[PDB]
Amino acid sequence: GNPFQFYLTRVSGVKPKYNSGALHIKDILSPLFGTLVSSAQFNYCFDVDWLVKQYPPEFRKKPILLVHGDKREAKAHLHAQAKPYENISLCQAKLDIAFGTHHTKMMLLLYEEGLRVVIHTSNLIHADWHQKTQGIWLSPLYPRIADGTHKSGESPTHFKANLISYLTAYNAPSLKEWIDVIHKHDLSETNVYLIGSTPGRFQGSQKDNWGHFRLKKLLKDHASSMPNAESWPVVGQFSSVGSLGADESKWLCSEFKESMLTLGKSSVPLYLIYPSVENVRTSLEGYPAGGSLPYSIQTAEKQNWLHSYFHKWSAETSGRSNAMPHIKTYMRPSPDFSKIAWFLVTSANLSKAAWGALEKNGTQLMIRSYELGVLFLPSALGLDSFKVKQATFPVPYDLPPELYGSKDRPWIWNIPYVKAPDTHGNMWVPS
Amino acid sequence: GNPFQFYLTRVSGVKPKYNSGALHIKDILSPLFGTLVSSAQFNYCFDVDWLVKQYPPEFRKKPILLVHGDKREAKAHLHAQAKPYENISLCQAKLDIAFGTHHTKMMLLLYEEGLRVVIHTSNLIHADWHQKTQGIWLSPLYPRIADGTHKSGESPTHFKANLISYLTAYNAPSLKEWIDVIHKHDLSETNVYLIGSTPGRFQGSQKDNWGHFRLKKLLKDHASSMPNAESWPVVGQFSSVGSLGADESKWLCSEFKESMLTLGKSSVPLYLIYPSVENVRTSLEGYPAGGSLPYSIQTAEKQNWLHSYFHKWSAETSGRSNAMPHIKTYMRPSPDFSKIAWFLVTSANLSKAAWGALEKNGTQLMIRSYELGVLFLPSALGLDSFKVKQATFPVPYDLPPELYGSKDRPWIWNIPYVKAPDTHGNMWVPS
DNA sequence: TGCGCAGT
DNA sequence: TGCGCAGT
Repeated sequence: GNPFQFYLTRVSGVKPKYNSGALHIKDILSPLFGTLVSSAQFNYCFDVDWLVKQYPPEFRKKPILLVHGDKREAKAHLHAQAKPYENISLCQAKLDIAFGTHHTKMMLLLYEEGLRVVIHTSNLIHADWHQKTQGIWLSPLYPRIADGTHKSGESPTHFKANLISYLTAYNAPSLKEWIDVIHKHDLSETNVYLIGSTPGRFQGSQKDNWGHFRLKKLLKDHASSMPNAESWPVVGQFSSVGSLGADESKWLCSEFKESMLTLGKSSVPLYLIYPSVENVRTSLEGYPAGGSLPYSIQTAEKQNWLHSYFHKWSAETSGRSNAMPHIKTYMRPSPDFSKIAWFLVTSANLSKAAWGALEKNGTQLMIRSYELGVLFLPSALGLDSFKVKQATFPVPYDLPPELYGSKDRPWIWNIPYVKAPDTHGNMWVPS
Repeated sequence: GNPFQFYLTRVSGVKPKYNSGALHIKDILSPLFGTLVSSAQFNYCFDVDWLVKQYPPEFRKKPILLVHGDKREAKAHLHAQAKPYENISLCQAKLDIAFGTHHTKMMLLLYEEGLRVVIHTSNLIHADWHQKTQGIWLSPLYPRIADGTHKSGESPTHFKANLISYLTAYNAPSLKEWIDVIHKHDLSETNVYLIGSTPGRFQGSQKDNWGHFRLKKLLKDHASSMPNAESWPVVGQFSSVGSLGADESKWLCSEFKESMLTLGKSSVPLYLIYPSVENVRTSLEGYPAGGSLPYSIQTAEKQNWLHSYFHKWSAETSGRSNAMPHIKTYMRPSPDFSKIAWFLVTSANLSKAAWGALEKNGTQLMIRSYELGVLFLPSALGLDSFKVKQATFPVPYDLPPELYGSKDRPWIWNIPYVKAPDTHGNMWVPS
């Protein structure tokens, strides 16, 4: 019981001092953490054979529910993958808005001794846990509420109700079982706030339930303004970039940064962290790290204005400068970067699909995707701010963020790079 | 028989030396120009009572066809206006693409002694012929082809066929009669090229039939490149402005200026002439000239980039600096403005609706509106260029065009101007 | 799939 | 009305 329960995944090919205190998926599903009865795996991509092999032998026949958003042929492929294992069910989360994804990454782990909730950033495929920087939040072991005891099991941060609303929004019968399981467990120790996105169009007070308006509300109610508030940068850090509009006022600096700079009841610097071509080239994977950084040329050339916000991936602090980011984080550092007002780890990349965007003249928040993250607020630990670990929050990358040099360019996955070979002597030719 | 047959309308309140050689509608429908049998009036707005009173008493019972594009209630109002006059029919030109207008202004004037075609810029309402600068082209009197003579009646410029294709595109039975009438007349003297727009989506070689691609083709085939071609500005001059896109490369400088700078088989300066607020304020009409310059704030604030092309209305040359422009013109002056490579007078304002814009990756030219204009090419008079009248072409405004001062702003019809009174002591409050 | 857009 | 748009 350190306060944050924030971990990185294990990286192959770094010194083992950068992997001590890091978690592989195998560690997470270990018998150490409890005697497993069943599980639910919420994700975007699955390699089903690999996933089963991550569970310990004693636990491989226990019911697994996969919660995915694939349709049609993808769906049929995933069903086919799952066919060999009788213990495995599937739940297709409904995606009624186009270009939506079931992007949330979460494990519900039901044990004989209680319940664990893991919220993280990694797809259920080998490459996502191999040589990338990913983030993980581990809930405590939530004990079961005794049969005749009447308690809510709720925390000051309202995690239990907030999780249940997130699950309730799917409308899925196989998730009813998980909702009932959460109901019977005591989640009162939880010291983080849940930030979910769910697909839809939301009006009035429901705008606050999801996406970046949910973050805004949490910050309004549970953080407080700082003297010189103006000067506390916002830092966003992500692996995919959506179509953000013709200029910054369309969404980024207008409705996204607004929500993010809220504190209690604008020239706030915005630093955006996204790997350069050069970062990808010299990575542990080389150019094929690029396959998980899907910023397409067509999107990029609409929005060249964006790339002057862009800063290098740099992670000397966690030995992970060459372990390309699939983690997404957002945070509110002080101007000197020695402390932070809050920290969010989430599945949500820098997209309107993920965070939400306003339609019909401000009356309506549209969200295409399922997302999930956890907000770390000083107030939930009786503090005003966290010191950055150089009590103190473990920021996985270096501060302050360093601006792309003038020869740098963002990684764009679907053009060739044939001038300089990568780490493994290779070029990149999408095809 | 001066070569151009290009006239301005009569302006009330200027010295009569600026109205000698100018034409009122009454002059155009005069018995002087022939003994009228019937007529067709192509236009956008009609005041039917006023129009009938423009025809001489002897000619008021002769068949008039009105060719309009009104639907629904507008249509019913125009039908009601026309009700009292048994000699008057109507033809509704089909407008299958939204935000299209039947904007063409043309009179077909059938006489006992032959046929006249008038192509011009004025709506058939009193205010359009009162104190505005408008343009008129008068065809010669085309004699009838004798019954057993076999001649085409065509000109070197292909006017007759080109007019007939324009009329044929309406698909209107009441226009069949006019097509047959044009067929029986000799139009061989015509020394101008017809430039039409008609509504639709046009592919392949049909892209060249209409709008700005029609202008491009004419310029390719019948003008020739100039030494220093690069440096001959393009001048556009209009009374309405459409939505041209988020920046200049979207249409204006990409496909519109391209068509306009074509000469035979880019840093070409583009000068756009459009009345400032100050031009409208001190006009003969004052702020109500604004009612015919319908550039709305919503369109303007999307495209502030445009307004650095904007130049004042100035017309000392024709005594018409205070007679606000409803004429539209485009032309190709030399760098010193002493001569021009060509001149176009037309109904088409600075809009994609009018000129056309490419859809589906360059394969398709979409046009919303009916338009019509006449192109004056030196080659059709055996010349290489026209000297500007200061043989020589009568440019109705001053050269070179003068840039908006830094306190000037474009006229925008639907915001208030309440700081400085106009010519008649009034303010402007749309409402 | 449904939003936002487009005249004189 | 029909075009262009929008994910990881």
